[PDB]
Amino acid sequence: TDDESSNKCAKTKRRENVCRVCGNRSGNDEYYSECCESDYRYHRCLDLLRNF
Repeated sequence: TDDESSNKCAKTKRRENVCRVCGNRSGNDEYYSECCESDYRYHRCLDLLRNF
């Protein structure tokens, strides 16, 4: 059993998808890692995925 201390993207599938989709939507391979960052960014990425 792992914790968020490892990777929030591994704590849930949606989290991993939000990061992958975020990079594609914005068109930046870097954005992918952004979502994996503190929730501060994770929530910011969801804004774009709002129109999923």
